[PDB]
Amino acid sequence: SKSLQKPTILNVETVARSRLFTVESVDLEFSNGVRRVYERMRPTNREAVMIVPIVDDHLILIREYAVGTESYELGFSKGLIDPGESVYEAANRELKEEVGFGANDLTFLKKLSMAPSYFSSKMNIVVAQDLYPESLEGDEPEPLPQVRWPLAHMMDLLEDPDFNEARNVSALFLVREWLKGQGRV
Amino acid sequence: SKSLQKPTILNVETVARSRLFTVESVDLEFSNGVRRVYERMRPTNREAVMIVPIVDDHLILIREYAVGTESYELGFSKGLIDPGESVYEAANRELKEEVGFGANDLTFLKKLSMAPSYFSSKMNIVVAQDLYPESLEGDEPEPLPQVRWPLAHMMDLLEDPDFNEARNVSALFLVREWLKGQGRV
Repeated sequence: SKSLQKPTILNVETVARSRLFTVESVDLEFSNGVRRVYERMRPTNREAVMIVPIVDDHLILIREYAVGTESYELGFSKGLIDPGESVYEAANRELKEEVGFGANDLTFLKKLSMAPSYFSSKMNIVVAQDLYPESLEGDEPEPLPQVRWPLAHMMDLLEDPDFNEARNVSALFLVREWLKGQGRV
Repeated sequence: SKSLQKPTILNVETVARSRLFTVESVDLEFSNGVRRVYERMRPTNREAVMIVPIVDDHLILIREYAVGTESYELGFSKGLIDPGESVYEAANRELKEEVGFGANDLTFLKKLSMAPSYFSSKMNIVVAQDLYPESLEGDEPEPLPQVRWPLAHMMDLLEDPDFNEARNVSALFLVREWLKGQGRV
């Protein structure tokens, strides 16, 4: 039983590079002397933002095609934070490009890591309230159908496999704890 | 006024392959005739399993090195389901290899996807109870320190950045809901 000593990095090499993906090979030497080679996604400081808009006791969810699984996913609007932007700025911009609304009340609820064994990306969860119409051109290939989901039946979302993705589910439970906080359940 | 119509896959092509990563380029034609090229991880039907062992009103968490972030994450044991194994079989085996316990009571709580845009893999969350000592040989380079976390304070885990990752957080909330169900909160 001793302190958690990080393995030491002996070498890093780019093993594969696609247009959007760049995978590195990492040579490690753990504290017990074992040596091993890991493969990961080249670390980035680029963070993500996820917006959870609430309007008349309803959740504004969107339908978006996902090529990974080749199907339509039902969930919260997600986007990248631009260099220089704050979580609030980015959340308001992305809401505007995908949903067509801006929010006067944006609260930053949590920052989640995403599969740290291979990634180093961060996900910021923002709740959007007091909405107003305003559009920005996003780069979407097709329109994103919106779905209004009652807050009183939020939990029913867990019965829809199109929604059951770790980010959405984490956000749904985090938003509900927050709503519990001020009894808007 | 029209139903969703999935894009047609024009062409799939391996664009990059490392020793654990195979990226594909996908040519897509959306319903509106818009054509686009997306990149993704080669789809697999290989599923994952995540075990949440509970012993004396305590959660058995583990500390594991993540090369993506170069740090030790605090969380639940995760592993692959080998071809042929059921969720129960895989959960019991992986618990034995990583923590040294098998379990008489395994419950399959929920299945989730992780960023379906690029990945297809799904994760099965399994709660393990009624443990018995039994150790199997895994592929870990260093032993995984165990942490007993009181169920009376599970929600305190959200205060630890080492644990705040979408899979862990989802698991935490779903297990607490399951616990709520029978009042062992």
